[PDB]
Amino acid sequence: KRKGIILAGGSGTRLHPATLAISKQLLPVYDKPMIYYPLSTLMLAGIREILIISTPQDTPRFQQLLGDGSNWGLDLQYAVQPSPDGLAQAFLIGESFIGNDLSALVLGDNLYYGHDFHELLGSASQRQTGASVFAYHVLDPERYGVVEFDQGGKAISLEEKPLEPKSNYAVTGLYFYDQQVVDIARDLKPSPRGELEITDVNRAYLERGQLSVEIMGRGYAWLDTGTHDSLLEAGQFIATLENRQGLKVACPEEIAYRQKWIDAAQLEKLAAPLAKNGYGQYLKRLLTETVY
Amino acid sequence: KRKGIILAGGSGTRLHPATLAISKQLLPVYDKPMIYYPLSTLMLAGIREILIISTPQDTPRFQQLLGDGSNWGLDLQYAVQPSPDGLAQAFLIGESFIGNDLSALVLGDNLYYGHDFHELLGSASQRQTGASVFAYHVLDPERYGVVEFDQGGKAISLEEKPLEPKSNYAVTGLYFYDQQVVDIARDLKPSPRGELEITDVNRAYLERGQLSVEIMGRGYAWLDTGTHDSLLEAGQFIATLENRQGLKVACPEEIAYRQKWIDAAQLEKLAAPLAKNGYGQYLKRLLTETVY
Amino acid sequence: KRKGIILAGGSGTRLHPATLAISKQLLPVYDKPMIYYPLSTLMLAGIREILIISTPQDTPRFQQLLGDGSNWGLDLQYAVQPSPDGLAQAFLIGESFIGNDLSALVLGDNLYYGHDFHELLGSASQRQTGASVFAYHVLDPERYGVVEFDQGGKAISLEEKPLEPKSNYAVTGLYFYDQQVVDIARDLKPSPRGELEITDVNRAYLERGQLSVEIMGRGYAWLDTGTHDSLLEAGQFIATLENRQGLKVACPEEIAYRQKWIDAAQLEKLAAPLAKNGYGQYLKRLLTETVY
Amino acid sequence: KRKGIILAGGSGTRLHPATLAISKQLLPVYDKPMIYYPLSTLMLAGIREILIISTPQDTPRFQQLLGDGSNWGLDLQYAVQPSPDGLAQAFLIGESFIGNDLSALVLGDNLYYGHDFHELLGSASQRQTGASVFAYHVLDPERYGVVEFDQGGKAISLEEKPLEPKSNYAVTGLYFYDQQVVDIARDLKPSPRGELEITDVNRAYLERGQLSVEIMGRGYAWLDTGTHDSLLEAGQFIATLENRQGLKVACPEEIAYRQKWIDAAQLEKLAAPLAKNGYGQYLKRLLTETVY
Ligand SMILES: Cc1cn([C@H]2C[C@H](O)[C@@H](CO)O2)c(=O)[nH]c1=O
Ligand SMILES: Cc1cn([C@H]2C[C@H](O)[C@@H](CO)O2)c(=O)[nH]c1=O
Ligand SMILES: Cc1cn([C@H]2C[C@H](O)[C@@H](CO)O2)c(=O)[nH]c1=O
Ligand SMILES: Cc1cn([C@H]2C[C@H](O)[C@@H](CO)O2)c(=O)[nH]c1=O
Ligand SMILES: Cc1cn([C@H]2C[C@H](O)[C@@H](CO)O2)c(=O)[nH]c1=O
Ligand SMILES: Cc1cn([C@H]2C[C@H](O)[C@@H](CO)O2)c(=O)[nH]c1=O
Ligand SMILES: Cc1cn([C@H]2C[C@H](O)[C@@H](CO)O2)c(=O)[nH]c1=O
Ligand SMILES: Cc1cn([C@H]2C[C@H](O)[C@@H](CO)O2)c(=O)[nH]c1=O
Ligand SMILES: O=P(O)(O)O[C@H]1O[C@H](CO)[C@@H](O)[C@H](O)[C@H]1O
Ligand SMILES: O=P(O)(O)O[C@H]1O[C@H](CO)[C@@H](O)[C@H](O)[C@H]1O
Ligand SMILES: O=P(O)(O)O[C@H]1O[C@H](CO)[C@@H](O)[C@H](O)[C@H]1O
Ligand SMILES: O=P(O)(O)O[C@H]1O[C@H](CO)[C@@H](O)[C@H](O)[C@H]1O
Repeated sequence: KRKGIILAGGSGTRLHPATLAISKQLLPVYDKPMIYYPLSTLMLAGIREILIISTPQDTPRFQQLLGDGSNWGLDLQYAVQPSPDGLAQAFLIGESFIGNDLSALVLGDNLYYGHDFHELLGSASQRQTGASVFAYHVLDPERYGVVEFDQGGKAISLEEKPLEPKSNYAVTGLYFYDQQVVDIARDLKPSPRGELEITDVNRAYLERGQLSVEIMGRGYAWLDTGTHDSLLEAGQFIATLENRQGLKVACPEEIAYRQKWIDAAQLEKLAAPLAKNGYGQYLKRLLTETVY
Repeated sequence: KRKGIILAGGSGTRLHPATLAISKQLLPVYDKPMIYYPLSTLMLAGIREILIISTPQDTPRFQQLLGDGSNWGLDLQYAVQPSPDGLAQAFLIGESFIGNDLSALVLGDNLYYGHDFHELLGSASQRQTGASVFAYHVLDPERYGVVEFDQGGKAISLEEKPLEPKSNYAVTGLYFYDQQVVDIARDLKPSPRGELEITDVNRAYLERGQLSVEIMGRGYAWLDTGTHDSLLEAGQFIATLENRQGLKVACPEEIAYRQKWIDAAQLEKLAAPLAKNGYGQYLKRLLTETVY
Repeated sequence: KRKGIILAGGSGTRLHPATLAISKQLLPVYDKPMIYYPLSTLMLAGIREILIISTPQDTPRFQQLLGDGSNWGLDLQYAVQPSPDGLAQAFLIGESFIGNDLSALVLGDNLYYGHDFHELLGSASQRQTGASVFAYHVLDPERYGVVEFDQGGKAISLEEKPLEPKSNYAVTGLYFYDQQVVDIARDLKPSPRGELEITDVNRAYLERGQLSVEIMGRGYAWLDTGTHDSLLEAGQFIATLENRQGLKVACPEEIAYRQKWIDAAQLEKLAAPLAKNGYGQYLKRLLTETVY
Repeated sequence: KRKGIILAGGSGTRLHPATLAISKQLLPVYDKPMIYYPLSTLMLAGIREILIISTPQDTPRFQQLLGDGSNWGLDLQYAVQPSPDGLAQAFLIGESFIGNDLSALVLGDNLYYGHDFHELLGSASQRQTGASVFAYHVLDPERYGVVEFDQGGKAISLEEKPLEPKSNYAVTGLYFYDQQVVDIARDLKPSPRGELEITDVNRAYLERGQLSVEIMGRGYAWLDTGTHDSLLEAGQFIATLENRQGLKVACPEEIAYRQKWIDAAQLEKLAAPLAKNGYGQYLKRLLTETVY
């Protein structure tokens, strides 16, 4: 078993004033709330016990949206981050939830998509030691954690938002950890940025030779909804795929069902209330259509 | 003086599950909350005393977002609609707010844009008799109120969502009324749809020869965000204009400044808490730029 | 009697490799060739006699697409620009075509759209002395002819691509001239960047107190297809309008019919060969539907 | 040894009037001509010897855009298809080019993208007996060749544009064939639509138990640029990927270099004439960056 966390707080300042009305993680990416996407990432990694961390004001809305997750065969729990003082705080806030288990953290505004993503998640999730992170070639690596490799392809340094990146490979917002993470987070001090950085967590594993950095190839989409423009692009991306395929990206209900965490009758039940719109009609179609 | 009403309730069924998260009128259109758009419409019609109607769960969140309106030189009030039992219910809920004044109703998910919109609005709003509605050529008139004209261009019938529309002219979700509307709404009975219909209101006016139907030409954009696809498209439309012009559509702060409802000093104050993003930067820039 | 010129040449080094295949003005913007847009602008300005300038290689193409114009009630003529040595060259190449008449120049990659644009063009067209241009607020004025206004809104200076723009107002690619333009253009010497600049022609009028600069308001859309991104956005812009309205933008046959330049009968013959697709069906519908 | 064919002709039919001036396969998909996309698919499949088939009027245009291929390490040949009389005509027109070799056909308006596409292609290319095709779940299967599967996942029938489709799986425009294909195509009679159908070619192999139908999973994008709306969607799709990643899709120069069909000296010589725009800057960057 691994336990997962979604970090779905922050201010969403870049998204002002849209986010005055509410969390960037409840606004829609095309047809469904942003949070569905990372939730689904965790689900596809075989994780069913998940803690959602948000701001004090938006926590209740997540709870209304998602509940305890039992309807979807999950065990969802909630905690508050008082202030967005770093990714690594997820491990302090979530210490008791983690207990002595393997864990995973996904950022609330990250969206992933691509052929065999299930396998890429499984590989990381099934490991039982160290840390795993994913490196993705981006245009503006300065906005992210940046991994440098040597000539042989081995990662040699990490830097958080460097003005002068040492490569174009960003560390994405998905991280898998062994039982060493909590203790590492606890010994962290705030960065000059004023945050407890996930990059310092990861450097600590790197230093001990225990960070696995796996390339996420160009054939995958890793997007993030942090800007007005990026959020619209993500929306359009999802739209184009779903209207082409007649299939939906990141339907928790679908994923649950395919993973056998809920059964046909349960799914039919989930569909009923949503039946007056296309999402409901889609859940129903899933009962009598085989999709490879 | 004319008083305004924003109907910002409904279930937003077509946007499920995105709207299980929050009211459709709190979702963004590109860069700002949907409600900014109809609010701006009323503002551009010279209306500053506005009633916002929403559901029992969301009415307070709109209150949370916009407060009493004084920071923007407006007088905003709030009322709850217990069930989305029809647009015409705005006049019963809003009966005491209206008093013996002229009124205007704008729908929460309607977005307008175009050259001389201010003039178009002013003309309807400055009339002191009958009713005024706007007729816009659409692809799928079956989804709206439809107005049929004689050979002479005079409006001769209205039908709500006809299976066989008599024309391609839709009645947009903006309505201006004299003192007769409250009594007309109070006598309406539910339609076969189970709704108290604005179309029936407008018909009563038409029957007494007191309905002005003005054409809103093809040069204007009238959009509604009722479906996932249309919400996205409105987002892209707005983004294209804004990214081209370096001007923003339906920024209430800007419009209030321009109508002299607030002065330079007030605007500098509104910009301050927003200064860390592009939207606050833009309000600041307006203090030192003449825009024609 | 005013004659039109469409300047549709230009290096394709930029949008290479897209434009290695097809010159820019032959590429579509959503559903019809780019040149339809500026062609429609001239038509909406009441101009029937039009000269299309392209590269030597592209003139046959333009001719194949458009012909002599007679089927749309136009008089189209063609000329070549060997080298893209400046917009003002259009008046040297077009000297014989213009003769002793008033003229208008439109850029081949410029798309305009908005309420009462007809009336806007008319105001410039009716002026018989001097020149008329339009000013549009843009995000990146450094990329255009920039017009500076004094505190009372009078145009006081023009600079082509200033490093330090004096305003955010661009002079758009739509220019109206009296009889003086050809001699002005003859006297011009190339600018530092080596082009015979339209900005210089406009300044010659300005220095004589004969330049009328009109504001093209923010309710108008003025787009150019100069970048991959900007072409894309212009495509989505037209698509949203067209799909919303069930009406099409810059359809020359429609414009010609509305202007009485061709009759019902002529339009039905234009429609027949296009009848298997949407565009021909749209033209047919125009025959049986009144559009205000 | 497998040879390739791109079929890049076609009525033009619809996209009128966008395609009066030129063929659909020369239109840009965001930043490069559409033909680059299927061209790159064959390249990614390890195919260097390719035949491009088009119309009398367009074949030349393709030749001018791409030449003989030698600068990209390719051997490109051209042939004309007099009338768009069916996809299986490619095997007639292409008979001498193919000789006794294995072959692959791709449709000129098909765009594929996804993680491990190269491995997907390889799998099919390495099967030297019979045929291989791909099945992709779509919303409107009635537009395509449709493939039906039994309860156990085996392909059991094909139907071209069926009125009542038996599944939602379309056969994509990418086909691998052994030596039997030419004769199979030779023996075909046109269908009740008037075409020599690839679906009949495919059926022929199926009826011999020699058709391999592989699932192309939902993690892949398979788009058809055959409508106005679909071309725009594909453009946005590419743009979103390229702008997020700083890597281009279907850049033949890159693919050639990565396959070692050209060396760095060659790649630099290709970058030179494009150096004044982003495209050439990208090529140059590829000489000094490792991309995984
Ligand atoms: C810095 C920080 C970000 N976030 C959220 C916002 C986004 O979903 C994501 C990336 O910033 O993390 C938090 O929830 N807490 C924090 O301390
Ligand atoms: C099976 C399945 C996959 N996916 C996603 C995971 C991948 O990014 C992609 C390919 O499996 O689709 C869903 O979003 N829902 C699903 O039910
Ligand atoms: C029918 C109905 C709609 N609405 C809102 C939803 C949209 O913004 C719009 C049109 O359905 O009005 C209400 O607020 N109350 C209602 O009773
Ligand atoms: C003046 C002004 C106009 N607008 C809108 C009103 C019209 O639809 C268009 C042209 O004035 O722009 C704004 O959104 N904000 C403004 O400050
Ligand atoms: C500079 C120049 C541009 N152009 C065209 C390309 C575009 O449509 C536009 C603006 O750069 O004018 C010419 O046709 N000739 C020229 O000499
Ligand atoms: C009347 C008409 C206008 N237009 C454009 C001109 C303007 O930008 C807008 C408003 O009339 O629509 C067309 O494209 N075609 C037409 O037939
Ligand atoms: C039917 C047909 C299609 N095509 C092309 C047009 C498109 O790219 C594709 C599928 O319609 O094949 C031909 O080149 N020749 C043909 O005979
Ligand atoms: C290696 C490489 C892949 N691709 C495409 C192929 C696949 O669809 C995707 C993943 O390798 O990207 C390119 O377009 N160019 C390339 O250079
Ligand atoms: O989004 P943030 O909190 O500015 O940055 C976070 O985002 C990225 C993922 O989206 C990560 O690579 C960064 O290392 C992390 O700090
Ligand atoms: O959106 P609704 O509740 O189905 O319909 C409402 O909105 C339309 C505008 O959006 C109007 O034409 C209809 O007359 C009105 O009933
Ligand atoms: O596109 P160009 O030749 O760099 O620029 C031209 O186009 C602009 C509008 O499209 C004008 O404002 C410029 O004055 C003119 O030089
Ligand atoms: O586009 P067409 O010629 O109608 O159809 C062709 O294209 C499709 C892919 O684009 C295939 O599934 C069809 O079997 C083929 O006949």
